[PDB]
Amino acid sequence: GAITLLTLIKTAEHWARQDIRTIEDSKLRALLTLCAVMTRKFSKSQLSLLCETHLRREGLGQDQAEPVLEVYQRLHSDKGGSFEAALWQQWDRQSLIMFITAFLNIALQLPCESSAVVVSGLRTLVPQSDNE
Amino acid sequence: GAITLLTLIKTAEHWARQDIRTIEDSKLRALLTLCAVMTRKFSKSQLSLLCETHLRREGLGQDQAEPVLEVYQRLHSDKGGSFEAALWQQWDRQSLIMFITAFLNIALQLPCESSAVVVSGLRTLVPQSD
Repeated sequence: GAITLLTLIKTAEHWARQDIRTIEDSKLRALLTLCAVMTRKFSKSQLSLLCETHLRREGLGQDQAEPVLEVYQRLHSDKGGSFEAALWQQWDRQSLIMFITAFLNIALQLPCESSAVVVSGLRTLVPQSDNE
Repeated sequence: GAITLLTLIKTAEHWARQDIRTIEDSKLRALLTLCAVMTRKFSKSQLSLLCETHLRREGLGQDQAEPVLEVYQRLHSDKGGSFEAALWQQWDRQSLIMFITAFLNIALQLPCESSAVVVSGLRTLVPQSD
């Protein structure tokens, strides 16, 4: 079946709940692609909030702000898989695993568009949910 | 609360099924924003397929390929709402309504990424469905 937007979301939600510490290299490489693709489903103006949420979840200090943010920025602007393939080659397994698990567990809760889009009418379109 | 990726999907799915022909201007303007935002959830390499699927659903001939593709390309590359606002100003209500309804009814069925991503391992991650 087609890899639709919804299929991506369902894939991210499944893997956010897995312990991927010993997953085979082929699957970990594919999860890096999933994180790259999903980062590009955020508008560029949300990347700073992605980074700050990532830092807070992982208990990182402001020391790690610039590095984490550059990773999200360079995934967002990547072309031809260039930066993605460099991260695979240049990061150790543990860092990649921790970054992937953090991202997948925050990516589905954070707003994916910024305020200029959200506050100018789009919220009047959002349909009713449970409980609610 | 947050306008997450899933919330965007649920909003598109809801409005794809509505008859929007007499919706108030404020909602039609917001649906145009939704279409622009959602176009940017496709990779640039999928825009040609979005255009061709649009043409087939609407019964348009190959004449309208270039204009439909330019619309998708210029929404995809838009900054600061510039092209989006020009579409609102320069298109008649009927054309906008038809384009919005066509897009929302094809966007949730088409692949959002191209082959270089899909065929090199991502498919092995997709979880089981009903």
